Amino acid sequence: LAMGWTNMLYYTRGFQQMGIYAVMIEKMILRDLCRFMFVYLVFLFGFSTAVVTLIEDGKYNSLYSTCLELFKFTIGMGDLEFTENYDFKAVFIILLLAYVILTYILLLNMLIALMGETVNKIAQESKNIWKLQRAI
Amino acid sequence: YKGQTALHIAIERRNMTLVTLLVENGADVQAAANGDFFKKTKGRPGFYFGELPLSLAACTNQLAIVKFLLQNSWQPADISARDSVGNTVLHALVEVADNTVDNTKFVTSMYNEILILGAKLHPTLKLEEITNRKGLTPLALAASSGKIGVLAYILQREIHEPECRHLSRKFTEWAYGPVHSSLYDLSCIDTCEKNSVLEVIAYSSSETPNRHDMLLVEPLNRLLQDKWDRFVKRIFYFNFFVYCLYMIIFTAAAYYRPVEGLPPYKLKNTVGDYFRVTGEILSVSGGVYFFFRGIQYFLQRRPSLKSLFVDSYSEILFFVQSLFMLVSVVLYFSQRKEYVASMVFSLAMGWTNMLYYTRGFQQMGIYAVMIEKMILRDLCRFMFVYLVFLFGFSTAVVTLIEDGKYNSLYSTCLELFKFTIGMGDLEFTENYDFKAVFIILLLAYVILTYILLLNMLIALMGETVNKIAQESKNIWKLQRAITILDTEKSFLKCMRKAFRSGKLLQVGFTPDGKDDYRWCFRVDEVNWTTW
Amino acid sequence: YKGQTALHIAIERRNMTLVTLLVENGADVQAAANGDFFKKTKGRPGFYFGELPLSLAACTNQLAIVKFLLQNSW
Repeated sequence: LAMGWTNMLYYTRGFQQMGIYAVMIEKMILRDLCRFMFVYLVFLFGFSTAVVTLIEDGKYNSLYSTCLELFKFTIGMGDLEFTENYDFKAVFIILLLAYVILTYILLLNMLIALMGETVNKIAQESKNIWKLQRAI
Repeated sequence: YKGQTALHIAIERRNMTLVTLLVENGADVQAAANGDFFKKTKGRPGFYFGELPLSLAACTNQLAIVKFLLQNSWQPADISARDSVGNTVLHALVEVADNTVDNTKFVTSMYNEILILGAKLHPTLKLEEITNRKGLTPLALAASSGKIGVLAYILQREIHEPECRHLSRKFTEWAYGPVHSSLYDLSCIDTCEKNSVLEVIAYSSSETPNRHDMLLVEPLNRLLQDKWDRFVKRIFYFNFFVYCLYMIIFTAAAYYRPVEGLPPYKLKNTVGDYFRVTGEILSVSGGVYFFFRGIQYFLQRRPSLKSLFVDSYSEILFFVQSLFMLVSVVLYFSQRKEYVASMVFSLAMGWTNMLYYTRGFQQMGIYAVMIEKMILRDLCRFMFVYLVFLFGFSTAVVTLIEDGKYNSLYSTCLELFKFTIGMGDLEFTENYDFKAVFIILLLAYVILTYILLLNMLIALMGETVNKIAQESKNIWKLQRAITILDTEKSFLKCMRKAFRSGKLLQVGFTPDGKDDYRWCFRVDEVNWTTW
Repeated sequence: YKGQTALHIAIERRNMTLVTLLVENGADVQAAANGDFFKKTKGRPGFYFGELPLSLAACTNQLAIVKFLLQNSW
């Protein structure tokens, strides 16, 4: 059901503006989202493993839970205090702050800038791709 | 000034009559002006030219005067002369160039003319292997000094001159119509065992004006790509896989660390415990390996203690990971719990060091270079300003708060920081008086940091992206070149195998009856225009 | 290479005299150079032109030579 609903974009061809917009979306998902996802996933897995290792025992003593909790930061929902079951609170807070600075502050903003450049660069190519799609 | 002799002044004055009038009656022509005004240094800015009358005439672009050499009523003007630093005329020419347009143009033209005349007068002499006190050939000096224009000139030299064309460096083999194949000499570029253009450029200090743009010259780029595709691609992929496997084992070992207290911990006779301990051993061994590798790099390269913390971030990061691992082991055997903290620090650093291998894939390598530049410039500036703002307003707020949980600098600073990540509260406490002041302070802080500075950070990064495309690509190319050079010097699987290029007899005959082989390198080219 | 005939070389050399000297006395003009150097593929980069003397002259942009077609002693 979800795949079918999201496949409604296919028909956006046949309307020049929305067709070009859909082509923009393709190109973005192909290049920028891919690169950012690779780097960000490496970062997230690394820091998540470190954090779970630090945690002594409790609800968040599993890789899945800690990974989800670290990911919650990316969507503006981080906690910075989601657990206390550990020692050496300084290390925990240092790790969380480093992860925040590296991913949220830097990489997301970089994603916005790279997309902006991409938009600035692929106007004519997007229009031509839309024309080819309509021809097909 | 110490050698402003009559002929010196005449040449500096650029007159064709006084020079000749001195030439007659045998004016001395081997005087060296070692005056402090004639040396190289910023103090009392003078004009270094080579210290010899021939060199001076050359630096002044006096071709007309030149060709006075090897005449009568005259004294020797050996092209193989040497000053107090051993520089020849060619060395002076490379020194004077400043990578401008006209300067390049003239300097290359002269350099040529002197080459041809020297070949004519003494065909049995070999200029370009002459070396100075530093032992650097003029090509080597240019490579190590930042003069891109001359590098491009020499490396693409052509002299279609019937009797002494052998000095040329670029050759054309066959033209079966519109497509023809050319040869580029490799001698003293990839393998010299004393000084090679590639090794010099790669390991050149950070102060070189054009270290990045040097590799864009034709021959160098083709050679690096060729070596890559030949063997470095596979060697690098193998190294990447090994590092990934080591990281996986380290993570697995750390994850299952026992929780009993006061290490070291007794080894129960079990399969799982056995796997944990062997994984530990593997991880510690990898840490030792990286530590020794970093030590070897530090001793072999011998950084000048300034570029040490300014270049080679990757070496520093790997060495720091090794240090954390080793300290973790030391504590683990010292009966302390902090080995866990050291272990997690090392684990996170190692995982985030996986970006290093993103070189070897053009797109991701350029992306990593973008990330570097951003962290270096934009993140730094924003962090400084934002930290000043945050500390100021945090101190003000904590002062305002009367007493309670948030009556400490750390807690209030954390609470104010929570705003930056879209988690602010605006009501996290009420223990105070004068709520208007509190809300005013919080609103001012929000407006100044969240609304303004973050958005400004996005805009500045956008500008940076728009500005550093080509530089990022060039930096990635340099990184890959350094990787190729290390790998080749590593003897990991080479052992002088994995050869470099093909050999040919290109001249047919040198000026002497003997022939020669010049270790050439082929690159086919096709052109329609210019039949 | 398999068909580097005299006229082939002359055309590749782009001279108006050798071509005519071969044209007289009826030089053959339907030779196909199926040499591996004259085929299409990356290995041993050569120059594919069509494999025929007319095609070769065309790929070389020799209009002057062209229009030699449909003449005598030919």
